Amino acid sequence: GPDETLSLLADPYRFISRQCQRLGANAFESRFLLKKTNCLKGAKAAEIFYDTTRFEREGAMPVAIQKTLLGQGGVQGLDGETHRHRKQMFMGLMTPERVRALAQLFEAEWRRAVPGWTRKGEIVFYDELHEPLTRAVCAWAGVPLPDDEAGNRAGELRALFDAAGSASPRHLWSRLARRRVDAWAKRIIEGIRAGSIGSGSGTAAYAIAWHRDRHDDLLSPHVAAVELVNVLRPTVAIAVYITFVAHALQTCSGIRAALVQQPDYAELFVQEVRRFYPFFPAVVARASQDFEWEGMAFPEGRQVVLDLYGSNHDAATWADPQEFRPERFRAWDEDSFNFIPQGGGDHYLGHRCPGEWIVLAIMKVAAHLLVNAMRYDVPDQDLSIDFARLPALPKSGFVMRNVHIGG
Ligand code: HEM
Ligand SMILES: CCCCCCCCCCCCCCCC(=O)O
Repeated sequence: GPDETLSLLADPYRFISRQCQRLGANAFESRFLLKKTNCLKGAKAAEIFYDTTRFEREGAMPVAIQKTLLGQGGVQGLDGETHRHRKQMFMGLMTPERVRALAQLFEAEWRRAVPGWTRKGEIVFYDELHEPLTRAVCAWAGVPLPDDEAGNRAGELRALFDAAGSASPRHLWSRLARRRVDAWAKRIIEGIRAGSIGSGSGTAAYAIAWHRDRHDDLLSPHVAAVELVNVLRPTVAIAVYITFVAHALQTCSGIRAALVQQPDYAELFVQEVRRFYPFFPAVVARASQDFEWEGMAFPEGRQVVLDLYGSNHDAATWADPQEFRPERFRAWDEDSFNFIPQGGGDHYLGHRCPGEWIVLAIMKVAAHLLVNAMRYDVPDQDLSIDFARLPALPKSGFVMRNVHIGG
């Protein structure tokens, strides 16, 4: 077969589901670079993808991703009891009280940032979200962050996810940002261990700095740094979902009124933003043993990718996936495989995102502020979603004018 890397990079969110549509199947064999790859979509495929007796992650992460988005030595590259033990470290951070604490810090940072937006007269909403998120998450995680460094650190965290997938010098910026953020986070871990930094016992940086592995050993400082960045970075990446919240409010008739007056609506709305909008395209794993599934061969070692966007738009599951309809979540049964914007399966026993509770809480803050507190004008602009960009965004970044919060 031919190499389809270029076709995938040209349409990273939709390539798999479009090919599935042409072939009338939920899976097809392709090739990306040197690797034959089985591409999978839909709930049944997701359930097999999360079977850890058939799939492993070790060695599946490309070097370019290790050098930008994820770092080296983090939980994403682990399998088995080594994985489960490291994953418990992240899961223990996510109590309802701690998630609420982060949401509260974020609301405060957003409110603190508004006067600056008012003074600018016109803002790119996406561009303005990274710093308040950075300030909130650093405070919550026990990471000291001087006021005069917050903007710089927010730009570095942003570069890890926003510039990683850019076929331009921006990718070089992402690589430098990774070197810088790893060094910074390592100084934080070192300071906590030496007693020069007094992060609290319930904070992420404390938990990670003092985590003991399965041999009762502390994580090496670099690995601890990477795991701390695995909390900070994706929290800043919620900027993308917050921008999509503003986009849905602007482009979908009836949503604003429903959010303002119906109190149970916000939970449905945020879930539908996660279902509808492209963000995390797909996940990669490797077959751990020979098997066949639905007439397709999965030889030991076969690279496999699971299409999250395509799964979230599977008409068999959703019936009318092309519409933005928060109401659809009234009928959801909380299946762990059929709605997978941040992965599928079980949080403890697999690689599913431990950040979902944070994401939902922060999205609800955003929805509340954009309809109940923050007044703004939206000038004529190109709001269409850029499906060629990683992460996807409205092409304009969502431009606002005359922003204020006294109204
Ligand atoms: C901003 C939107 C986010 C999206 C779209 C997202 C999506 C994902 C996805 C698709 C995965 C991989 C699932 C897999 O490998 O099977 C993942 C893993 C992960 N996410 Fe998120 N996530 C987000 C936010 C967060 C937040 C706020 C945190 C804060 C702790 C977080 C921490 C992690 C970690 C540590 C993993 C690796 C878990 C593991 O490998 O066991 N994420 N996320
Ligand atoms: C030069 C080729 C590399 C391509 C890199 C593609 C990476 C896709 C990342 C886009 C989604 C970003 C979501 C945030 C992820 C997180 O913070 O863990």
